[PDB]
Amino acid sequence: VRLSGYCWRVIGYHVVVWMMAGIPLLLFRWKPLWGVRLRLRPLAHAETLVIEIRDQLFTVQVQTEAIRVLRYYLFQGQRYIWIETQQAFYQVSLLDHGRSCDDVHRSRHGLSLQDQMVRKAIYGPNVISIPVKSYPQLLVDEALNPYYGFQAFSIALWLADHYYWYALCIFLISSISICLSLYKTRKQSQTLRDMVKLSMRVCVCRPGGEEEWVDSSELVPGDCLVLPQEGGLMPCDAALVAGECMVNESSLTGESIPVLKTALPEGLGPYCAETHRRHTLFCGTLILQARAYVGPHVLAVVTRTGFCTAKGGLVSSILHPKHSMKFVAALSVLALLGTIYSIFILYRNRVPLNEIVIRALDLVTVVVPPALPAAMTVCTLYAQSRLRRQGIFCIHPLRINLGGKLQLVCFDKTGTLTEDGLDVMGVVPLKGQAFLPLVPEPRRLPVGPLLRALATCHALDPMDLKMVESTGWVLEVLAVMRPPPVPVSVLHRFPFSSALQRMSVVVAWPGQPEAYVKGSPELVAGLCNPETVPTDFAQMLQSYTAAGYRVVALASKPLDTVEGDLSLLGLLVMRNLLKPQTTPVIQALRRTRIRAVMVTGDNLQTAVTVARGCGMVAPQEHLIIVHATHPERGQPASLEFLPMESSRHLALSGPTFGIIVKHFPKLLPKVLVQGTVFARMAPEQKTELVCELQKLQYCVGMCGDGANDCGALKAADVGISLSQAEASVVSPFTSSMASIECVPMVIREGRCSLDTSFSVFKYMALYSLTQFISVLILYTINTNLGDLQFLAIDLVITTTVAVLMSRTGPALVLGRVRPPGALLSVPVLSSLLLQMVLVTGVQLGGYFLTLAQPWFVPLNRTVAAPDNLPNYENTVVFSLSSFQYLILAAAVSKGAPFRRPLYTNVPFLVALALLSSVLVGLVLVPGLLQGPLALRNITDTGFKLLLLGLVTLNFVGAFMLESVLDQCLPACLRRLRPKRASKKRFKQLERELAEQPWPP
Ligand SMILES: CCCCCCCC(=O)OC[C@H](COP(=O)(O)O[C@@H]1[C@H](O)[C@H](OP(=O)(O)O)[C@H](O)[C@H](OP(=O)(O)O)[C@H]1O)OC(=O)CCCCCCC
Ligand SMILES: CC(C)CCC[C@@H](C)[C@H]1CC[C@H]2[C@@H]3CC=C4C[C@@H](OC(=O)CCC(=O)O)CC[C@]4(C)[C@H]3CC[C@]12C
Ligand SMILES: CC(C)CCC[C@@H](C)[C@H]1CC[C@H]2[C@@H]3CC=C4C[C@@H](OC(=O)CCC(=O)O)CC[C@]4(C)[C@H]3CC[C@]12C
Ligand SMILES: CC(C)CCC[C@@H](C)[C@H]1CC[C@H]2[C@@H]3CC=C4C[C@@H](OC(=O)CCC(=O)O)CC[C@]4(C)[C@H]3CC[C@]12C
Ligand SMILES: CCCCCCCCCCCCO[C@@H]1O[C@H](CO)[C@@H](O[C@H]2O[C@H](CO)[C@@H](O)[C@H](O)[C@H]2O)[C@H](O)[C@H]1O
Ligand SMILES: CC(C)CCC[C@@H](C)[C@H]1CC[C@H]2[C@@H]3CC=C4C[C@@H](O)CC[C@]4(C)[C@H]3CC[C@]12C
Ligand SMILES: CC(C)CCC[C@@H](C)[C@H]1CC[C@H]2[C@@H]3CC=C4C[C@@H](O)CC[C@]4(C)[C@H]3CC[C@]12C
Ligand SMILES: CC(C)CCC[C@@H](C)[C@H]1CC[C@H]2[C@@H]3CC=C4C[C@@H](O)CC[C@]4(C)[C@H]3CC[C@]12C
Ligand SMILES: CC(C)CCC[C@@H](C)[C@H]1CC[C@H]2[C@@H]3CC=C4C[C@@H](O)CC[C@]4(C)[C@H]3CC[C@]12C
Ligand SMILES: *[C@@H]1O[C@H](CO)[C@@H](O)[C@H](O)[C@H]1NC(C)=O
Ligand SMILES: CCCCCCCCCCCCCC
Ligand SMILES: [NH3+]CCC[NH2+]CCCC[NH2+]CCC[NH3+]
Ligand SMILES: CCCCCCCCCCCC
Ligand SMILES: CCCCCCCCCC
Ligand SMILES: CCCCCCCCCC
Ligand SMILES: CCCCCCCCCC
Ligand SMILES: CCCCCCCCCC
Ligand SMILES: CCCCCCCCCC
Ligand SMILES: CCCCCCCCCC
Ligand SMILES: CCCCCCCCCC
Ligand SMILES: CCCCCCCCCC
Ligand code: BEF
Ligand SMILES: [Mg+2]
Repeated sequence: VRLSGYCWRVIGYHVVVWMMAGIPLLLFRWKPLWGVRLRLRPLAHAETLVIEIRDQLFTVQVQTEAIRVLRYYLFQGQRYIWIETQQAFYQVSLLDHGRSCDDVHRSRHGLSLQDQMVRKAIYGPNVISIPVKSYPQLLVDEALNPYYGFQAFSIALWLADHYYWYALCIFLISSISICLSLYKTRKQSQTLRDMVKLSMRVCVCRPGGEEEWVDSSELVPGDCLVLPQEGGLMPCDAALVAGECMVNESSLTGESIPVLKTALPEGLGPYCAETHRRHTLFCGTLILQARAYVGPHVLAVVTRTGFCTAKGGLVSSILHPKHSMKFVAALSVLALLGTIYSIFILYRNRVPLNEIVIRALDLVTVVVPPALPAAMTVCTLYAQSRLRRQGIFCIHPLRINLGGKLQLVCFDKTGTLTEDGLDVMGVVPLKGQAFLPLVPEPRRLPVGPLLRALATCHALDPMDLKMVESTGWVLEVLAVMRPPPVPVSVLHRFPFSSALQRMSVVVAWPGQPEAYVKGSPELVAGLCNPETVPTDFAQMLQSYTAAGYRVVALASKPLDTVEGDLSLLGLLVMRNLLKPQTTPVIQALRRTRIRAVMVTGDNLQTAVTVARGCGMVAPQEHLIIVHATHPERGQPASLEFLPMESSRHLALSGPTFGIIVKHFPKLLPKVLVQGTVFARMAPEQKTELVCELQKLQYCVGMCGDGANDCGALKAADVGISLSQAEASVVSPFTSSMASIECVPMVIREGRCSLDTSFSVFKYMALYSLTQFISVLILYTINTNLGDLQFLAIDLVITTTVAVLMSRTGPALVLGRVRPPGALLSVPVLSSLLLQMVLVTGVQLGGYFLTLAQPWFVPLNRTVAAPDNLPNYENTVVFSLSSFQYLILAAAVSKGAPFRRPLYTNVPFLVALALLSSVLVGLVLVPGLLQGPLALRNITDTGFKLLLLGLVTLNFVGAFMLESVLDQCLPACLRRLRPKRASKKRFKQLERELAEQPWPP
């Protein structure tokens, strides 16, 4: 957390940095401080560049501006300013901490223009600027990968060794990949910048009157907005100081229900907005309307701006957040050994120094394939095209591999698991003091008062629209309804009073005038006569509200004068229905041991009811709600466990999650291990939960749809967006169709990308290593393959097999078993080692067998490697190795259970057959392609048949070796060291809870 400030030397550093030619790696290595120490020229008060460790290192420039002196710097989107009173930097977001509500009210009048200028210079513009970088900036930042440097070095060596064609191919691949990467990264950054941009004309009063109009960018905390009478997005965070408003906070909570925000209660005591959330207007939330009732207009004082806002925090978290495939020790040591052996034998076989250097360096490129990442990404490109053919669109194909090893999925409730809106579940008529049975659809009912009220009473508001749609009375005196009977026209109406949640309408028909009142249950029931209102109004209503539903009371009277003498006609119940495809998908995931979690901004009751309905909680499984009371400061916070109607499941609330994180760090892992519902979660709390679960060694994905769950999608390993706007920006994946079915197929696709990649990896390793071995053999006798032979091994065979072995698709089903995750696993290493023992055996045996012939004559070693050809050793070794490459490519690839069977991809098998056909033609057919490829045309037929038999033996041996390894290695692994006790943190916690269940 500590920091320091570093006050000619740049010229020396630039020369030294450029002269070293490798110090950039050392600077980019563990020790970068020296690189900054020399350049920065190492007080806090007097500095021009600051460095801070987060205990980690980060460097920032101490920006400055003139107002009468200011020194400030940005970090993670948060501004800090230097203060001379304490001679130190302070975060601007805490400049006015714990303002009293009366102090806020004292700013009822706006902010003076001079004070506006100085305060803008302090806080800065109200915009959230995304620092989009230029193309060279992106190149130096996100394309400094050392593999690209190695590829460039290998290319340069190959042009220095006359191997032009493959070097050109690798250069084209790397350049195109780099260009596409930079382009898409820039496009993503630009789109994010567009998404967060906001522009409005906002009114601000002044103490000199004449309330001016300014841009959203000019607002600073302390002036007050005159909220528009109609509505619109909120430019920043603010506190209502005069009037009431109805807001649509779907951006924070994910629900579109109107929310009432009243004025701030004037008085002493600090204003925090954690407890005054009901009196604060947040940035981005849409204002449905603003009614003053006092004074000329609604006034709301600004409190936060820019990154300080909730949207600011979310975007800041978004901006500021296999792996074992890059093992280093074995390859480095092997390359070193092979190199020193090459120099030893080469100096034993006298050849020029430059040739020795070129050969020894080229052996390194033989060892490490420069085409490996392209081979890795071919299958991900296949998977991306496959997904895009069925809706899901991806931006980072290499991310698809993470889908294979996914084991935990979080789901938003509204819009994702349930419809993005409420729907009529049914109406509950009551004749006397007893409710009649719930009616599924209100259309089939008599023409009594209840149906008339169901058809007429409305403000015509998605809710009334759904009501009118369900009742079916088509519109055609403020209206005339047609029953699909009698025509009921609306004779008079009244506005829906925001304070008293009533809406009354008086109607009449050709057949007395009658009033119908729609409102909240308890208040309207209180308006009604207790004679008709039943005894059990509290329980018939708690049965629905506790079950996540929202009830509305209908009252009536045959005609304040209107909503007086009333009798209840029924109750209309609304419900957020599960989408038709969520239960099958959820149960499909559950039967494969992929844990599903709900992370909602809704209340807990709706969350738990939906969780039970969709199958996340089986009917026989327990469920417990953990509640954490806030610390009173006399006694600490303490947890209380509440069971419900009755694998254990825990339903955690929103504030209680933060309480457990802050005051119970030790028990948080236990709760996270077996927690399934997280309700009333803030947009940052979703990201926090995702981060903690990832800290528990999980591979978490999320399928959010709304704006609130955008940071979580960015933080998740595999994020999926069901909305084509406001959330596709951050999500790696986006599905045009909006339901949970996108989740499983992606997982299936991911497994292919995680499985095929493994096979591809193995082949590449083998391709390199066997080639290395062959080179060594020839290097042992002052000979080399040949340029055309090298191209015919590197260009055609590798590219053909690598691309054609990636065509295979998934197996149409989700098994309970994940594919292997770590490339350095025992099975991978054992398979590679055994295959190479076989390959080395065949090559050395062939070499030692071809020497015992009457017709063999050794090459003369007085001549260089390429001028020794055509040559017996070269042709024999090339003939064996060329078949070996195809054998390895065929044996390495797999089929079920993660991919389709290996015999489906007819193109791959046909390619193998054709390549083997041309190779056997080269071995047998004399002098047809042996001009280009310097082969010596073995004349003895028996030896050629023996070579064919030997390579056939290698073929069958390799396939049988792979089969027996796959079908008998798990048994050996289990029988050795049976105390497995898997090292993953969540598995360890699961076992610990299994022995001793934490909730007693
Ligand atoms: C020289 C370098 C060699 C590297 C060796 C590789 C490392 C090594 O040993 O794996 C541990 C193995 C098993 O390791 P291995 O099976 O290869 O992989 C492990 C488990 O499979 C674990 O399984 P779960 O219970 O399902 O988690 C989990 O999946 C992790 O793999 P993941 O990437 O798929 O998540 C690993 O923790 O444990 C023994 O089976 C005893 C025999 C070990 C013999 C040790 C001799 C060295
Ligand atoms: C693996 C090895 C061979 C690395 C090869 C890297 C190349 C792919 C780099 C080297 C120089 C780069 C170019 C350097 C400069 C520009 C100028 C740039 O145009 C501008 O000058 C404006 C850029 C801006 O304002 O952001 C467009 C990209 C381009 C062609 C770059 C594209 C990518 C190039 C060709
Ligand atoms: C000459 C050297 C440098 C080798 C270059 C090999 C390329 C010619 C390969 C590499 C990536 C391949 C592509 C990888 C993925 C696909 C997706 C694939 O899409 C599907 O067939 C599935 C979608 C569907 O059918 O639903 C079509 C072929 C294509 C474009 C491949 C065509 C051939 C490409 C361009
Ligand atoms: C000097 C001599 C060695 C000439 C070598 C010419 C190469 C540039 C040719 C030979 C074989 C060709 C490959 C043969 C087959 C394919 C399969 C082809 O497959 C697909 O297009 C996708 C198939 C699918 O998606 O189902 C992609 C190009 C590729 C790798 C070809 C790219 C160009 C290659 C490497
Ligand atoms: C041996 C056979 C050789 C096969 C040759 C033919 C295949 C050539 C494919 C080259 C890869 C092109 O594909 C491009 O690769 C780069 C990195 O590799 C990916 O880049 C990836 O990482 C970068 C960051 O490093 C991310 O910003 C980007 O989102 C992500 O996808 C591009 O998203 C992918 O589109
Ligand atoms: C044994 C002797 C003769 C070999 C000497 C060759 C050296 C210089 C080669 C081998 C591998 C090469 C490096 C591989 C990785 C990196 C990191 C990259 O970000 C910059 C280039 C750089 C630094 C390469 C260039 C130089 C390099 C270090
Ligand atoms: C001169 C000496 C080093 C012999 C030559 C061996 C070189 C080529 C070896 C030694 C260590 C190796 C590097 C070790 C680490 C990584 C990280 C990985 O994510 C990309 C490949 C990369 C960058 C390797 C490429 C090959 C490498 C540079
Ligand atoms: C002719 C010799 C030098 C070989 C050059 C091959 C060229 C044509 C190769 C090199 C890299 C290749 C591209 C690499 C990746 C992609 C992205 C994929 O989503 C569609 C195909 C596409 C766009 C490829 C088209 C063909 C391509 C441009
Ligand atoms: C061209 C001449 C030499 C024939 C060579 C064909 C070889 C390379 C290929 C073509 C068809 C392939 C087989 C196709 C079907 C199956 C069943 C399945 O479990 C995968 C392996 C297996 C058993 C394959 C093994 C390798 C195979 C035999
Ligand atoms: C190998 O070297 C020479 C030329 O370098 C070549 O002509 C001849 O075949 C071989 N030398 C002998 C003595 O056979
Ligand atoms: C199976 C791979 C066969 C490779 C064929 C090589 C053909 C080279 C063309 C001829 C170039 C040299 C003629 C002077
Ligand atoms: N797989 C990368 C190895 C490439 N080896 C190519 C060696 C080319 C030899 N050229 C010798 C030039 C003789 N005039
Ligand atoms: C683009 C792939 C290379 C094809 C052209 C080169 C053919 C080999 C020429 C060998 C000359 C000795
Ligand atoms: C951290 C990535 C770079 C590691 C390179 C290892 C040293 C190579 C020889 C200098
Ligand atoms: C010839 C190099 C360009 C190949 C096409 C690049 C990507 C096209 C995306 C539609
Ligand atoms: C320099 C060749 C550029 C090819 C990629 C341009 C983008 C294609 C549309 C995504
Ligand atoms: C070299 C031309 C042949 C490439 C294969 C064509 C596609 C067949 C599988 C659909
Ligand atoms: C040359 C390798 C490709 C051959 C493909 C044959 C067509 C298969 C689809 C029926
Ligand atoms: C001794 C004559 C050669 C014997 C060859 C036996 C192997 C035939 C399988 C191709
Ligand atoms: C896939 C390796 C194929 C080896 C073929 C063996 C020769 C058979 C024809 C005599
Ligand atoms: C289940 C299919 C098993 C395939 C193994 C490979 C057989 C090779 C015969 C030579
Ligand atoms: F719409 Be979710 F419940 F945040
Ligand atoms: Mg939602």
